[PDB]
Parts: sequence; C-alpha cells; structure tokens
Amino acid sequence: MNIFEMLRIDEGLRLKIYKDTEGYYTIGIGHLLTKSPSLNAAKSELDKAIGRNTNGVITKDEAEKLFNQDVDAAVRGILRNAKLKPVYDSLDAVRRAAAINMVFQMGETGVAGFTNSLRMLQQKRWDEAAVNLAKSRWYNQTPNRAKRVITTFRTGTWDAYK
Ligand SMILES: [Cl-]
Ligand SMILES: [Cl-]
Repeated sequence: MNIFEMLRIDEGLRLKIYKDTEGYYTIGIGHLLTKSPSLNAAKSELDKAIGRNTNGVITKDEAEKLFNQDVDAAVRGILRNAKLKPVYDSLDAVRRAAAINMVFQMGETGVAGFTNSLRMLQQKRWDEAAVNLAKSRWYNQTPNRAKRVITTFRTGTWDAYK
C-alpha cells in the first residue's frame, strides 16, 4: 500500500464531472474543478486542466495524470508550509501518507488549522492525536474516510486500508 492506492480507495475514480461530498464539481480521482455552482464554469476549468475540449468527460490516463499532479502538489504544499513541514519530517513513512491524504482532501491551509493535533503528532502521542483529530467538522462530515486516516496516524500501519 502507498499514498496513491490509499487516495484511490478514499476518493474513487469517476470519468465524468460529479459533485463531491460538499457539492462541488469534481472529476477523476478527487480532482476538484471549482467551488462555483456553474457546470459551465466546471467544464471550462476541466478543458483548461486537460488541455482539450472534453465536454465533461475524460479518459483513465487523463484522470491518472491529474491524480499524479495533485499528489505531487500536496507533498510540495506540505514541504513549503512552515507549520506542516516539521510535523511531516518527524513522521515515519506510513503516517506521512496520512498527512498527504489530509492535505489532498482539505488543502494545506485546512490542515495547518489542526494546530493541537499537529503538535501531538510531532510528539508521537498517537492516541491523543487521534482523539483530537476526531473533534472536527472533517470527522463529522466524512466519518468513514476520517476514521481510516486517523487509524493510520494512530497505528502507523495500513490496517484500516486492508
Ligand atoms: Cl490542474
Ligand atoms: Cl467518508
């Protein structure tokens, strides 16, 4: 198991524009297009992302190409962020994957809001960080996904994904 397989499980794959769990136009493997309520706005963001006239539909290669860019962008967003980077550097490889999953889903700024959790993660107080991570809109809106990521942070294993 690795970050790509983890995110592929949590996000799924859809080859046509769909609304994510918040109601936002999305495509592929969790690639958010726009928060605007306009499907035309989504279609135009999509053509721009892919570099051709898609009419709301993409291929698997194309979905997987966006996914690669989004994973890379998430990693690079952690390393450039002064609150996230030291926590990430402190973590082992499995728990690093959990951090990237979070940034991927909610963005670098959203995760950097988990100040107390981030500090407990840096100190390797895993049960405590797991409890605190769950006191969140994130956990309450997407509890099954949030439970899998939390378990990953708690145990440093892939058990929640097997
Ligand atoms: Cl893009
Ligand atoms: Cl969920």
